[PDB]
Amino acid sequence: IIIATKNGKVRGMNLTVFGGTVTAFLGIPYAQPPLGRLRFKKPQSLTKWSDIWNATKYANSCCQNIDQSFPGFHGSEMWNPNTDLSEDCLYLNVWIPAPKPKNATVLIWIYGGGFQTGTSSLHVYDGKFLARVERVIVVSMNYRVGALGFLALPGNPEAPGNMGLFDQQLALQWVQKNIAAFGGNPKSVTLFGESAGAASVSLHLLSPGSHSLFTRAILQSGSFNAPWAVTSLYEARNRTLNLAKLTGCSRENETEIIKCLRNKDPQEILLNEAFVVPYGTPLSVNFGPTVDGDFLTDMPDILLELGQFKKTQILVGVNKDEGTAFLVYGAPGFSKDNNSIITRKEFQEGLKIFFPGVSEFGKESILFHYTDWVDDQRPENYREALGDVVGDYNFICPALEFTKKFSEWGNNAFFYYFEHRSSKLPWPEWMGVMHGYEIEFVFGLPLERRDNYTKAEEILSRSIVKRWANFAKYGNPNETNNSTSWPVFKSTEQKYLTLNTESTRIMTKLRAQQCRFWTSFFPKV
Amino acid sequence: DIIIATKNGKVRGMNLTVFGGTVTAFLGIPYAQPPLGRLRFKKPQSLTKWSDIWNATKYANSCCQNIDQSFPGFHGSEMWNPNTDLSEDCLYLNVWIPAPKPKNATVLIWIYGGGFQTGTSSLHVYDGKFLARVERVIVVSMNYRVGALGFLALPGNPEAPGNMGLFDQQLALQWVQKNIAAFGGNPKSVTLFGESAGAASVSLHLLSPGSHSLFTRAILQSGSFNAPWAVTSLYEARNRTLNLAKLTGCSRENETEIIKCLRNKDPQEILLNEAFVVPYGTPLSVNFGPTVDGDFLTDMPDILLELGQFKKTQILVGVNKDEGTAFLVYGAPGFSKDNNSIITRKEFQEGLKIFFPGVSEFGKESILFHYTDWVDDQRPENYREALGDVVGDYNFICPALEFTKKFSEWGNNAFFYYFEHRSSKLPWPEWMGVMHGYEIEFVFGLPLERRDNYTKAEEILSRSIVKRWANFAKYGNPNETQNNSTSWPVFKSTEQKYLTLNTESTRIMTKLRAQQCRFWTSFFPKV
Ligand SMILES: *[C@@H]1O[C@H](CO[C@@H]2O[C@@H](C)[C@@H](O)[C@@H](O)[C@@H]2O)[C@@H](O[C@@H]2O[C@H](CO)[C@@H](O)[C@H](O)[C@H]2NC(C)=O)[C@H](O)[C@H]1NC(C)=O
Ligand SMILES: *[C@@H]1O[C@H](CO[C@H]2O[C@@H](C)[C@@H](O)[C@@H](O)[C@@H]2O)[C@@H](O[C@@H]2O[C@H](CO)[C@@H](O)[C@H](O)[C@H]2NC(C)=O)[C@H](O)[C@H]1NC(C)=O
Ligand SMILES: *[C@H]1O[C@H](COC2O[C@@H](C)[C@@H](O)[C@@H](O)[C@@H]2O)[C@@H](O[C@@H]2O[C@H](CO)[C@@H](O)[C@H](O)[C@H]2NC(C)=O)[C@H](O)[C@H]1NC(C)=O
Ligand SMILES: CN(C[C@@H]1CCCN(Cc2ccccc2)C1)S(=O)(=O)c1ccc2ccccc2c1
Ligand SMILES: CN(C[C@@H]1CCCN(Cc2ccccc2)C1)S(=O)(=O)c1ccc2ccccc2c1
Ligand SMILES: *[C@@H]1O[C@H](CO)[C@@H](O[C@@H]2O[C@H](CO)[C@@H](O)[C@H](O)[C@H]2NC(C)=O)[C@H](O)[C@H]1NC(C)=O
Ligand SMILES: *[C@@H]1O[C@H](CO)[C@@H](O[C@@H]2O[C@H](CO)[C@@H](O)[C@H](O)[C@H]2NC(C)=O)[C@H](O)[C@H]1NC(C)=O
Ligand SMILES: *[C@@H]1O[C@H](CO)[C@@H](O[C@H]2O[C@H](CO)[C@@H](O)[C@H](O)[C@H]2NC(C)=O)[C@H](O)[C@H]1NC(C)=O
Ligand SMILES: *[C@@H]1O[C@H](CO[C@@H]2O[C@@H](C)[C@@H](O)[C@@H](O)[C@@H]2O)[C@@H](O)[C@H](O)[C@H]1NC(C)=O
Ligand SMILES: *C1O[C@H](CO)[C@@H](O)[C@H](O)[C@H]1NC(C)=O
Ligand SMILES: *[C@@H]1O[C@H](CO)[C@@H](O)[C@H](O)[C@H]1NC(C)=O
Ligand SMILES: *[C@@H]1O[C@H](CO)[C@@H](O)[C@H](O)[C@H]1NC(C)=O
Ligand SMILES: *[C@@H]1O[C@H](CO)[C@@H](O)[C@H](O)[C@H]1NC(C)=O
Ligand SMILES: *[C@@H]1O[C@H](CO)[C@@H](O)[C@H](O)[C@H]1NC(C)=O
Ligand SMILES: *[C@@H]1O[C@H](CO)[C@@H](O)[C@H](O)[C@H]1NC(C)=O
Ligand SMILES: *[C@@H]1O[C@H](CO)[C@@H](O)[C@H](O)[C@H]1NC(C)=O
Ligand SMILES: *[C@H]1O[C@H](CO)[C@@H](O)[C@H](O)[C@H]1NC(C)=O
Repeated sequence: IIIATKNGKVRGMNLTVFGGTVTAFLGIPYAQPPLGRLRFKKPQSLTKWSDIWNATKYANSCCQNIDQSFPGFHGSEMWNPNTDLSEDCLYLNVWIPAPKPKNATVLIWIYGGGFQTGTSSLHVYDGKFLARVERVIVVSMNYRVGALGFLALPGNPEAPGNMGLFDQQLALQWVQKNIAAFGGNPKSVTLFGESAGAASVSLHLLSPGSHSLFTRAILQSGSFNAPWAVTSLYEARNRTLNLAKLTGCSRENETEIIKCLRNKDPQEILLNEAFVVPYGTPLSVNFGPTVDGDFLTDMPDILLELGQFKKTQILVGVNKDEGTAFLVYGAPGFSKDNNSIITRKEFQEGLKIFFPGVSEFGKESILFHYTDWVDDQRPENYREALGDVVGDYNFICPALEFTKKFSEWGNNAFFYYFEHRSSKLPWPEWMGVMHGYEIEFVFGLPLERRDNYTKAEEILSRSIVKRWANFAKYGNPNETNNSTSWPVFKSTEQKYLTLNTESTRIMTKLRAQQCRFWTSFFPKV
Repeated sequence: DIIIATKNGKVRGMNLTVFGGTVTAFLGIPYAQPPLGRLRFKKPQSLTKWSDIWNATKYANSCCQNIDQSFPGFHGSEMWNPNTDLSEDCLYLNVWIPAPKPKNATVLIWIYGGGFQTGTSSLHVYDGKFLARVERVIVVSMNYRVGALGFLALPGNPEAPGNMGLFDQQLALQWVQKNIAAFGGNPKSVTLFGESAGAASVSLHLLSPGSHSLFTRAILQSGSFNAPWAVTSLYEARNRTLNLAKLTGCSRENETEIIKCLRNKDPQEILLNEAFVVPYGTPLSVNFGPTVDGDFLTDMPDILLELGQFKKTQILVGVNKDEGTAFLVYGAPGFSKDNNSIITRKEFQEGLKIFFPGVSEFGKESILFHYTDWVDDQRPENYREALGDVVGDYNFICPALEFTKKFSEWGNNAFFYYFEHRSSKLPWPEWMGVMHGYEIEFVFGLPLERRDNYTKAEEILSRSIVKRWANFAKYGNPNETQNNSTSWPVFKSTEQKYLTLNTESTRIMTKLRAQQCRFWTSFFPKV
């Protein structure tokens, strides 16, 4: 079937999903290909095509380095791109219930990947189950990553920074001018994302240019106040100049540096992004969002303190073991192929890798705060402490803090704590409930019963799916009789809802004792 | 009928059956006027036009060269000898195209080695049909003049200017530019690859401005221009020209009468005297090779490299594990191919005299000292392997590593490999190991042919190297697949990472033989 968009018509596909049908448009272009003289610039709006575009296959994924630490391993390769890499990559995808709705709420997914990786066409981001089961329209877009998306020379329209954020913004504009032709409501659109996708979503809360382009926001395992999320203009200029040296592109002038960089083979940009930082860590974001004076008119924390942001409802959460995924990408003694029992010395060496610039006194204080063992017998105490150090500092504690400050402006906020470990998880049991492994429950993958999930995992996925869709439609993540009511998160009581197969409780002040260190003592070492 | 219209006339080819498919082969296409008579020792003259159909259906003549007859009937030495007739009329190229015809194929151009004194593009180990068949690339190779007929030099004299063999290669590259679209090839996707003096040739095309528009990317197997054997100083070349004139009764008062005299000599009278132009030579002597001619090379190549004056593109470089052992059975005391060549410390010292004729007694002692820190004192094999490694490190491995460092410092992606697999069909004894030149049959896919008695592990290894080489040419990155494959990382002068190639495990490693090479880069030049 065909739909006419404001720049031409596109042809879709019929998908048979759970005894019904979902109509899919995969690979709609939404911007001019950022090639040649457009490399490093903001995305240019598309002009009309006379033929009919066939949105029938997923499009090219944006240029990016590939995780090849574990050749053959599903737990790492499931995140790698599954279409061809190319600078020609500004495409989005649209999934629509059948029969065609007339004012369906739209959910727009922004993937993560540390701003360096990612693509909207991963299996775990398949929006067909969401459209089928809750009658929402699901949209996802490819946006530029690494230096091709976030190389910054502040002030210069040739390489201004945040280009990948503007990609996302141009996709949200596309939805405003086209989703009605598909049966969707441009006045009921909810952004959701994970990790850098979540951080991206929260930056759309701040940027005035994005204010009118969506309604509500969902932030899975990420926010802009996380330590990895924003590069200083200082650091970004140091890194741009380092990439210039590593590629042979050091000039005396900004515009000649980018003229030279625009002539490099993409793989000569890609394969040098790793060296622009002298002391990276497994959480390094070589090229990420900056204070560009355009997307971010100021520095996000001031915008958040002063209350200069879109006022709306938010849904925010974290997983139980955010930290463990990064331990096997650098920390000594850790492996996916053994139980990774480490000593206090190895723990001290892992703190070095994750906190390279921290004084010996500060690293001792991290150690001390995380070693008040409730059972000082357990060999795996140190292995768990290091994962909790990384997870609390990089994900959990910033998410709580963001929700506190955002709520204190008269906004309904809801917070969740995801504790279910997937029965299919390819990684070892010690990594627990990992970063990224709630996504397949949010997208409804366990509802497919020919897939080796458990029954409880189907029941859990179905409620998360329902609650997310309800928050999109109504602004409150409610479910149907025998269902826990989700209370608002408020600064004083700090109530959050737990998610797991056993019992979903309501709790207060998540990990408050851990996070007191990262907010109130660590900033002073 | 199989007919392509080239800018000099029409050519007719032949169909080949490879792995249940077809490869169109044009063998023996001329690319230059035959360098006969008054054209002896001059740069190649561009071709005119013929009206017939040229039949490009057999390999052409090999250029004149002495043959290696050290081991009559020995496949090991004789597989390198020319397999077509010898003649001064030898400037022909071959083209292998995948069937069905491609529309914009990437082109790989092979430049053979052979000490700049031997070699031919028609050898069985250089057969491009497998690569065309399996990776859908066009494969071109050319014959270029070797020995004094290719590299005799009186610098600045157009009658014998130097580097003619290199201009031959260049003229063939110009042919690919002008003509290869007609065959289905993309002139804008051209990768040069070559081995030994073919690899030193490839690296010189990166330095030579006249070559810069004739290719895209470069692959260097077991050689580069900074190797000690690869380039003669301008006046050492001019001196050898006059010794050859003297050895043939062509000494004259002016250079052009010398050349006029040499031009009337029989090719064999010239070949017969090429060995004698060097006072003392090693098994790695290049009597007549590249020199600084003021045309193809406008300075000593080490200067141009250091100053960043070379083509900025991606390179793939590597070496074999036992580069040196081949040269020990060609002059060193105690070494035979027919016994296990256990030698003594005194035989080792005589070995060094053979390969380092002009080095002081202290210099030869320091080389010995650096290479005798045994892990096990006996190990009867210690001194035998030390000598092979001395020869291998100084002539191939350490210069390839140094060229890759320096080249990569100017901002392009480089990729280094260490080839460690001994061919199961290698006719040479086991003590010689992974020899010089014995990765070539794996680069061209000869193990993919199952009727040929390779192991199946060698088919998987050759299949992988073929894929990485072709992907490098197409994409500038020698990747195999995205999943289930060791990533080949860029070679950077800090970490200096390389990929090992063998049947057991391809590993990412660092600082290949740095403890050895530090001697040759930082102590031996002070000796
Ligand atoms: C190149 O070869 C042809 C002969 O080719 C044969 O015929 C071709 C048409 C084709 O079928 C090939 O596969 C065959 O091998 C030479 O031929 C001239 O014309 C006819 C062709 O059959 C032949 O009977 C004549 O005798 C040939 N002319 C002469 C003067 O002998 C052609 O000359 C060859 N080209 C060169 C440069 O030698
Ligand atoms: C995945 O591919 C491997 C190939 O092994 C490798 O290739 C190397 C060059 C390097 O890239 C390395 O990282 C990569 O793993 C297949 O391998 C092997 O399987 C054969 C049988 O088919 C055995 O004979 C080998 O011993 C075995 N080698 C190993 C495991 O190292 C493997 O079958 C394939 N698996 C899947 C699921 O695709
Ligand atoms: C250039 O090379 C000369 C080499 O001369 C030789 O005579 C040739 C015919 C040839 O057979 C070769 O084997 C001979 O070495 C250098 O001249 C040298 O000095 C003497 C002069 O005839 C000669 O007897 C020596 O044998 C030779 N030197 C050595 C070490 O063998 C000449 O010095 C070189 N340099 C220049 C600038 O000409
Ligand atoms: C280069 N990075 C590679 C990462 C290393 C660890 C994560 N894996 C993915 C992964 C594996 C297993 C389970 C879940 C996820 C790959 S990254 O570009 O992907 C990256 C960088 C910094 C980030 C900082 C904050 C959050 C995410 C980041 C991701
Ligand atoms: C006069 N040379 C004859 C050689 C001597 C040793 C090599 N064999 C060939 C051979 C045998 C076995 C395995 C591989 C190769 C014959 S040469 O002109 O061919 C020559 C000269 C100098 C070179 C310097 C660098 C590399 C190769 C050289 C070849
Ligand atoms: C900015 O970039 C420069 C360029 O690399 C970095 O410089 C190095 O700093 C380390 C100390 O960590 C020294 O060991 C090196 O010798 C320095 N190299 C050069 C060329 O100066 C610098 O650290 C970077 N700074 C920041 C804050 O990013
Ligand atoms: C090997 O890696 C290269 C990346 O360097 C891949 O290249 C892309 O390849 C596709 C062809 O399938 C092209 O359409 C894209 O335009 C290429 N883009 C870039 C930036 O190179 C290549 O596909 C990989 N091949 C394999 C077999 O994995
Ligand atoms: C074969 O591929 C080349 C690119 O490698 C095509 O050339 C295009 O890109 C060139 C970049 O070097 C530019 O010059 C042009 O944009 C374009 N060239 C043209 C239109 O002639 C080339 O056309 C391809 N030929 C085919 C597909 O037949
Ligand atoms: C679900 O499981 C099916 C059967 O297989 C497996 O479990 C173990 C024993 C291994 O053999 C493993 O390879 C299999 O997963 C699979 O055929 C099917 O593909 C699986 N589907 C998913 C989505 O995992
Ligand atoms: C939740 O959805 C909307 C928004 O509050 C409301 O109309 C509906 O009755 C609610 N249902 C439940 C079960 O809370
Ligand atoms: C699936 O296919 C057709 C193709 O035109 C599409 O129009 C429709 O949504 C589906 N067909 C039905 C429902 O009969
Ligand atoms: C568009 O899609 C239709 C679907 O069958 C296909 O037949 C047609 O060839 C396609 N054409 C273009 C230009 O995409
Ligand atoms: C929903 O869609 C209808 C479609 O006509 C529109 O009139 C209405 O304003 C939209 N807004 C809301 C809040 O439902
Ligand atoms: C930057 O340098 C180049 C070098 O010639 C020059 O042409 C250009 O005008 C310069 N631009 C500015 C803004 O200085
Ligand atoms: C786990 O594996 C890593 C890497 O193989 C190793 O360094 C570490 O010591 C191992 N630990 C245990 C407890 O086996
Ligand atoms: C050449 O190959 C083509 C394609 O396979 C084939 O149709 C034709 O018969 C062949 N011509 C010959 C062998 O003369
Ligand atoms: C083998 O090589 C030659 C044989 O001609 C000889 O000089 C050498 O001593 C022999 N070595 C042995 C038999 O170990």
